[PDB]
Amino acid sequence: LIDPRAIIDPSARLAADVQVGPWSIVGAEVEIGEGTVIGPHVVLKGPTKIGKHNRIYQFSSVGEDTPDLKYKGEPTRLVIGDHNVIREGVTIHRGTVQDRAETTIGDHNLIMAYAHIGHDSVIGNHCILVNNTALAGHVHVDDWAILSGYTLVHQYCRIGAHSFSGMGSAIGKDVPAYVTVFGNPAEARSMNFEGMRRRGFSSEAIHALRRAYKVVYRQGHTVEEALAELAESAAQFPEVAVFRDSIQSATRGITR
Amino acid sequence: SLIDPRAIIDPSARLAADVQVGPWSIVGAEVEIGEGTVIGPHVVLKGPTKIGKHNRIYQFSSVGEDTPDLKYKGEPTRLVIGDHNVIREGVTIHRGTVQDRAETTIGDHNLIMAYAHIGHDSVIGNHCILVNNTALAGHVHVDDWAILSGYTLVHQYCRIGAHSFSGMGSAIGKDVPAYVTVFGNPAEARSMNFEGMRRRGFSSEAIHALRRAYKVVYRQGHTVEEALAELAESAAQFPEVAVFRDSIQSATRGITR
Amino acid sequence: SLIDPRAIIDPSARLAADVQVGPWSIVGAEVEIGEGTVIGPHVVLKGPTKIGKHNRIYQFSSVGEDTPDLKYKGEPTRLVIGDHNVIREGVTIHRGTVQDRAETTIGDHNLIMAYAHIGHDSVIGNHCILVNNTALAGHVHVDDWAILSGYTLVHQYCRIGAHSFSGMGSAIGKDVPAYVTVFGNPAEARSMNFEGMRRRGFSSEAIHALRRAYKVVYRQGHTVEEALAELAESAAQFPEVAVFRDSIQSATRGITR
Ligand SMILES: O=C(Nc1cccc(-c2nnn[nH]2)c1)c1ccc2[nH]cc(Br)c2c1
Ligand SMILES: O=C(Nc1cccc(-c2nnn[nH]2)c1)c1ccc2[nH]cc(Br)c2c1
Ligand SMILES: O=C(Nc1cccc(-c2nnn[nH]2)c1)c1ccc2[nH]cc(Br)c2c1
Ligand SMILES: O=C(Nc1cccc(-c2nnn[nH]2)c1)c1ccc2[nH]cc(Br)c2c1
Repeated sequence: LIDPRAIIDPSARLAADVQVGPWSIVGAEVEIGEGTVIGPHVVLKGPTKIGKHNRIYQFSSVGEDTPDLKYKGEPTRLVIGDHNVIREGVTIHRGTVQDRAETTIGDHNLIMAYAHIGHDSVIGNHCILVNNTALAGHVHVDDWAILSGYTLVHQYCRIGAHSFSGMGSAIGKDVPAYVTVFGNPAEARSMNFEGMRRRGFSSEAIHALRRAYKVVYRQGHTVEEALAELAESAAQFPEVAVFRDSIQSATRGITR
Repeated sequence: SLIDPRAIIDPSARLAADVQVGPWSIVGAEVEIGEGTVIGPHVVLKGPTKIGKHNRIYQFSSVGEDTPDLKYKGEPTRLVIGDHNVIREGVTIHRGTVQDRAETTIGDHNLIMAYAHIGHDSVIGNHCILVNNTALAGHVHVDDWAILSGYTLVHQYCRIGAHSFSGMGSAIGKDVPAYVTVFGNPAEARSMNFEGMRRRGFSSEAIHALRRAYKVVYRQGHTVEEALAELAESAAQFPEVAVFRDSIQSATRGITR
Repeated sequence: SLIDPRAIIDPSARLAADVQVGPWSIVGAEVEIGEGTVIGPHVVLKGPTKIGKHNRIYQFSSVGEDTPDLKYKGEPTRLVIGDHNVIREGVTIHRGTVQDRAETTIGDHNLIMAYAHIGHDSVIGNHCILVNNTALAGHVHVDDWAILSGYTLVHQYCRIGAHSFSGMGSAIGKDVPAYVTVFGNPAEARSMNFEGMRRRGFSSEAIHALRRAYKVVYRQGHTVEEALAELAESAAQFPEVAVFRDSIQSATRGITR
């Protein structure tokens, strides 16, 4: 299962069932969980934890140091959950002590070829990062978010649950939950109604969220005005609280 | 020896005369490689895949991987590559899907530059140039002599017409007619590839007729049906204009405007 | 030992005594590596290439390949890289073409991040940062301390001035004067890199003179030649203004506006 042309550092820790292809490097302090398949020509560096039933494709560099000059070799980590697919040539950097010293990925994420997950980024669950998507650093991607091909995300930006970025988008401000954004610079267009139907949202939840978008984007309310107007919608629908919570946590302004 | 002993050749792989395979390359099951093809070092070939003659594939390329667009792959789905193609460093080419074509198809004399992506069920003709990090999302048709400049992004099902040209960083969401130049995100028509026509040995007559054809379609408020009617006479005189007319006719989902 | 036994070292290669080469790396014929340099695993070095001292080259980089540019027909051309450079994952650097000076040149203390592309005949100075997926198409000159943010695209023959800055996703088709800040596709001139200038310790007087010089070129309706003639005075007083003036005077592709 561990190909004999692979290099497994002695301090690495591999569960039963783990496969490692030829000419891959499982570096010092790299933990891998049961059912995970490392392809050929993968470089893993630690300290890193990889969970269960993950698949990591050739030419990926998972757990290197950020080249960002504000990192100076301090002990920082990367954690990856379960049932993720990391495709060809993905780069994933460990955290920096200036934040939480950890880069974090949840479960059931699909990270397509040549995607870049910068230091200190947090990815939730059931996210899709399409080819060459780049998180510059300290980027938070909530559950079910889809970033289309060559989406560039600026440092510290929050990408909301069920949000969608069009291909070649450049995101400089928080994207609220459910919002669809396009272009360079990114601008809000609508709500991810497909994402909501994928979730089996009641038709009352979807109408509540359709109206919630109007209150924030199409009624000339300021962010403060919107948040108060949404309070009752948010009380009634957990799905609208996700939206309101995402705008409330947007300390530096939302994508318009 | 032409086959480096550090490469992994599957027993079902078929290598023709004068094929070279560099060290640490994988030639997987049902991969066929034609006469005089050079596989670089650190290349992953996955099948079922048919590669023709006098191709060159550079290091860190993943040729014939399954699309990650489906959670559960269909099999068998094919990749077909013709002759005299250059595939540069880190290029990804995905096989077809059982739902659509079941084949990703590349013709002859194409240049696919570093880190370009050719998505499942795409079709590339002959003499095309995909510059660095060009991405064909899926079911993209690129006709003969098209040039896509660096970091050109193409949406699913879009047709890139013969002799067309995309500018650097273009995001293409609708068909590009033959000969048309497009720029920006989202892509906008600007003119025709007059430079390319001259390098192809197009008559000044053909080039003048194609200039007029551009104005008929884009500049004169015609419906497409009206544009097709207005172009019929010029298309019958010039095969070069027929290629333009046919790219407009075949564009069911609209053209880049 | 410092050379991994799984690395390929061409017998013509010249390595200083403390050079490290990781496993499954290639040091090709006529590649020279200076003292203190670390080559990671899975690196492809092709020559004729000279690499200086205390460099670091990461996995999956292709350093010294021929350009795929059709104008290159296999002529003997070179790559020269200086000292204290960092080349991150998957970087591509191509040798020169005889049509220019048969050399691609990189100075010292440069940071070239993952999947950056340095095209044939490019000249990079000292203390430059090319962020992820920056692509220099060919014959691009990047002068000292320039910062090109992520996915910056540079057209052939463009010059990037000293202490200039590009925003993420910039598409530069025209020359960027020294100190100027550009953004967008196509790239737009916004301001000067005042945070760069202050971090580097430029004087308040030089920063004020550069602030006024920006107005002269961009905001007084002067033609390039009229602005150069108006810059004459301040350029004689402040070396920094002369660097600015010179970058406008040396422009081949017009200046980013
Ligand atoms: O972009 C993709 N799908 C998609 C589906 C619906 C709307 C949009 C939309 N609208 N505006 N910009 N992108 C986009 C897509 C899917 C799979 C891919 N694989 C590689 C690439 Br590049 C890619 C791109
Ligand atoms: O739901 C998707 N796209 C979506 C959803 C809502 C509005 C729009 C919209 N609006 N204007 N243009 N595109 C688009 C979707 C689903 C599965 C996918 N797999 C890969 C990709 Br990219 C993707 C995208
Ligand atoms: O940009 C390229 N060619 C080209 C030629 C003529 C007009 C234009 C145009 N005009 N406006 N936007 N792009 C573009 C080009 C050629 C070779 C290359 N190799 C690597 C890269 Br990135 C690259 C880019
Ligand atoms: O672009 C980056 N940083 C940056 C810093 C300051 C201003 C701007 C700016 N402002 N407006 N447009 N771009 C941008 C950056 C830094 C590190 C990275 N690592 C991977 C990627 Br992609 C990346 C991108």
